[PDB]
Order: sequence, then C-alpha cells, then structure tokens
Amino acid sequence: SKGEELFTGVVPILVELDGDVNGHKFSVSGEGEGDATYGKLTLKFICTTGKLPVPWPTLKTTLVQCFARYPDHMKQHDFFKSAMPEGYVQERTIFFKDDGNYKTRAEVKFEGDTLVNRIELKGIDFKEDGNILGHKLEYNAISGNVNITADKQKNGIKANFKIRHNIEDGSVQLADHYQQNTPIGDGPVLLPDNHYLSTQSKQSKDPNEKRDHMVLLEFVTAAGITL
Ligand code: NA
Repeated sequence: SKGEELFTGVVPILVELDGDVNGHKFSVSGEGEGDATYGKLTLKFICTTGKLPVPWPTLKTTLVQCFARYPDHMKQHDFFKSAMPEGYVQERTIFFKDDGNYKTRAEVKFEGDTLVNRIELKGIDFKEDGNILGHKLEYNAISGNVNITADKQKNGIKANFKIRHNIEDGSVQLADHYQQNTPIGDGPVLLPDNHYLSTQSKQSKDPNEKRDHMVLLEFVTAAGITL
C-alpha cells in the first residue's frame, strides 16, 4: 500500500482520550514515537485532570495498531497502514467479567507528520468496590494475541482477544475485547487473511514526573501465516 510508506521511519505519536467511567470523567494525553519496521512504540501518557479514576492497566489496550511490524510475506494483510493517511475508526467493547464495560471509539489518522489517536471512552455498570474502580489490578506486563479477521461489509476488519489482568488476591480479571475498524476514505484497503498481532508491553514511571502518568514500551508483531 502507499500508506505503508508513511511508516518506514520513526513517526511522532499524539494520543488524546476523553473518558467517563461510572460518572468519573477524566482525560489522558500521550506522546511518543513509533517505529513500525521494528513494531516498536514508546509513549508517555499523562492524566490531565488529576488522578486517574480507573487503573492504568485497564486503559492500555485503548491508548495505534498501524505501528505493527508486518513480516514481508504478510504485508498484503496490513489493513491499518493501508488506510493511511486518511485513517480509520476503531471501536471496541471491553467486557470486564463480573463487572462493567468500556465502549470506545478512536479515530486514527495523520495530522501532518504526526500520527494522531483521538479517543472517547465510556464505562458503565461498574462496581464501585470491584477490581476496576477499587484499584485491585496489578501493573505487570500485558501480552497476548489480537485475532484479526476481514470485514468485507464495512471494507475493514474485526478483532477479538482476551486480556487476563492479574488481581491482587492472586486471581485474574478477564477483559474480553471485541473490535471493529472501518476506513475513513472511500477507496480500497488491504483486507487481510485471518492472522493475529502478537503484542507485549511493559509499564514504567518517569522519575521526574509529578502528575499521574504511565510510560509504556510496546512491541507489536503480526504473525500466524507461514511463508
Ligand atoms: Na519504521
């Protein structure tokens, strides 16, 4: 795709999120850079409204899959870069087992040289004393596979995957993710064969930062089709 060309170097990233979970409204801004040749993302996210009212790990999946490293033999399956620069809309529902759900809508597109992810998030049906609002999740590394399928009807893709968040008591909190992506333009995109994105991250802190924030280092690699 011509879009793929926009990702051959290091690209600045800007993320903006407006959230409302159970009436607790918050905003997050993120900045960093992506190097899709290596599937690599380095970002710092800041809560700009004060303290974040949900755990940072619950927002990781929401807070730019156009930065995945696609193997050469799979580059015909990279929907995300093929929709650039006009971009795509990503929507998810995230069901936290035995608790509430997030619904998200993200618009991902270039503004000049910067890849921008503008997100709205709504959470409903949460327990004030459950694992999310009651801050019971661990901050350990999240990894897993995002299973992608083509959606010819919307000229896009669907995806599904589960995140198993470790909880303090030693069990896990499931977050079942359902995803759709639709291009913004009218023209053709790459509609992929079934495959997945193998995604891993590590969370850290900026020692100089006094605001509530998270630093993330992430690698995203497409896989599952053999040469
Ligand atoms: Na690159």
